[PDB]
Amino acid sequence: PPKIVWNEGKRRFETEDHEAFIEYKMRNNGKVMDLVHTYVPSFKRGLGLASHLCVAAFEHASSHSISIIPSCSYVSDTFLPRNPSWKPLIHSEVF
Ligand SMILES: [Br-]
Ligand SMILES: [Br-]
Ligand SMILES: [Br-]
Ligand SMILES: [Br-]
Ligand SMILES: [Br-]
Ligand SMILES: [Br-]
Ligand SMILES: [Br-]
Ligand SMILES: [Br-]
Ligand SMILES: [Br-]
Ligand SMILES: [Br-]
Ligand SMILES: [Br-]
Repeated sequence: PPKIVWNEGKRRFETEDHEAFIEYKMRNNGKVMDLVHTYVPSFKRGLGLASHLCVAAFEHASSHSISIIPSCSYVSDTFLPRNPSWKPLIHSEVF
Protein backbone atom coordinates (compact mmCIF):
# COMPACT_ATOMS: atom_id res chain seq x y z
CA PRO A 1 0.00 0.00 0.00
CA PRO A 2 1.34 3.53 -0.95
CA LYS A 3 2.61 5.64 2.00
CA ILE A 4 -0.09 7.91 3.33
CA VAL A 5 0.98 10.77 5.42
CA TRP A 6 -0.97 12.77 7.92
CA ASN A 7 -0.83 16.29 7.16
CA GLU A 8 -2.54 18.09 10.14
CA GLY A 9 -1.61 21.55 8.83
CA LYS A 10 -3.98 20.78 6.28
CA ARG A 11 -6.55 18.19 8.33
CA ARG A 12 -5.98 15.81 5.45
CA PHE A 13 -4.40 12.50 4.83
CA GLU A 14 -2.39 12.57 1.67
CA THR A 15 0.08 10.61 -0.44
CA GLU A 16 3.54 11.72 0.21
CA ASP A 17 3.63 13.78 -3.04
CA HIS A 18 0.66 15.66 -1.74
CA GLU A 19 -1.31 14.94 -4.92
CA ALA A 20 -4.09 12.67 -3.55
CA PHE A 21 -5.75 13.25 -0.22
CA ILE A 22 -8.86 13.04 1.86
CA GLU A 23 -9.83 16.08 3.79
CA TYR A 24 -11.82 16.18 7.02
CA LYS A 25 -12.89 18.35 10.01
CA MET A 26 -12.93 17.43 13.63
CA ARG A 27 -16.46 17.97 15.35
CA ASN A 28 -17.67 17.44 19.08
CA ASN A 29 -14.51 18.09 21.03
CA GLY A 30 -12.26 16.03 18.91
CA LYS A 31 -14.49 13.00 18.96
CA VAL A 32 -15.88 13.06 15.47
CA MET A 33 -13.80 13.12 12.39
CA ASP A 34 -16.04 14.27 9.52
CA LEU A 35 -14.67 13.08 5.90
CA VAL A 36 -15.64 15.76 3.57
CA HIS A 37 -13.71 15.18 0.37
CA THR A 38 -11.51 12.49 -1.09
CA TYR A 39 -9.49 13.69 -4.07
CA VAL A 40 -7.47 11.75 -6.51
CA PRO A 41 -6.55 13.53 -9.85
CA SER A 42 -7.43 11.62 -12.98
CA PHE A 43 -3.74 10.86 -13.80
CA LYS A 44 -3.54 8.99 -10.43
CA ARG A 45 -6.66 6.96 -10.90
CA GLY A 46 -6.53 3.24 -11.01
CA LEU A 47 -4.11 2.95 -8.21
CA GLY A 48 -6.61 2.49 -5.59
CA LEU A 49 -5.68 5.72 -3.82
CA ALA A 50 -9.08 6.88 -2.70
CA SER A 51 -9.66 3.66 -0.85
CA HIS A 52 -6.01 3.72 0.49
CA LEU A 53 -6.68 7.26 1.70
CA CYS A 54 -9.95 6.19 3.30
CA VAL A 55 -8.19 3.36 5.10
CA ALA A 56 -5.66 5.77 6.46
CA ALA A 57 -8.34 7.98 7.84
CA PHE A 58 -10.48 5.17 9.20
CA GLU A 59 -7.45 3.56 10.91
CA HIS A 60 -6.40 6.86 12.32
CA ALA A 61 -10.00 7.42 13.75
CA SER A 62 -10.20 3.78 15.06
CA SER A 63 -6.92 4.12 16.69
CA HIS A 64 -7.86 7.36 18.40
CA SER A 65 -11.59 6.44 19.33
CA ILE A 66 -13.09 8.97 16.85
CA SER A 67 -16.43 8.43 15.05
CA ILE A 68 -16.59 9.16 11.53
CA ILE A 69 -19.11 11.02 9.53
CA PRO A 70 -18.92 9.84 5.95
CA SER A 71 -19.80 13.24 4.35
CA CYS A 72 -17.75 12.70 1.04
CA SER A 73 -19.61 10.82 -1.43
CA TYR A 74 -16.71 8.52 -2.21
CA VAL A 75 -16.55 7.33 1.26
CA SER A 76 -20.38 6.81 1.96
CA ASP A 77 -21.28 5.43 -1.53
CA THR A 78 -18.17 3.51 -2.41
CA PHE A 79 -15.90 2.94 0.53
CA LEU A 80 -18.34 1.91 3.27
CA PRO A 81 -20.56 -0.41 1.21
CA ARG A 82 -17.48 -2.25 -0.12
CA ASN A 83 -15.84 -2.35 3.34
CA PRO A 84 -18.57 -3.01 5.75
CA SER A 85 -16.41 -4.02 8.58
CA TRP A 86 -15.62 -0.29 8.97
CA LYS A 87 -19.23 0.57 9.45
CA PRO A 88 -19.08 0.47 13.17
CA LEU A 89 -16.75 3.41 13.24
CA ILE A 90 -19.46 5.60 11.71
CA HIS A 91 -21.13 7.80 14.30
CA SER A 92 -24.24 6.20 15.21
CA GLU A 93 -26.73 8.88 14.05
CA VAL A 94 -25.69 9.24 10.41
CA PHE A 95 -27.56 5.95 9.32
BR1 LIG B 1 1.31 7.99 -4.62
BR1 LIG C 1 3.40 10.14 -3.43
BR1 LIG D 1 -10.72 20.62 12.04
BR1 LIG E 1 -13.53 19.56 17.43
BR1 LIG F 1 -20.71 14.22 23.42
BR1 LIG G 1 -8.90 17.94 17.34
BR1 LIG H 1 -8.37 3.35 -8.40
BR1 LIG I 1 -8.76 6.26 -6.93
BR1 LIG J 1 -13.09 1.32 -1.82
BR1 LIG K 1 -14.74 -5.32 4.82
BR1 LIG L 1 -22.96 -4.32 4.74
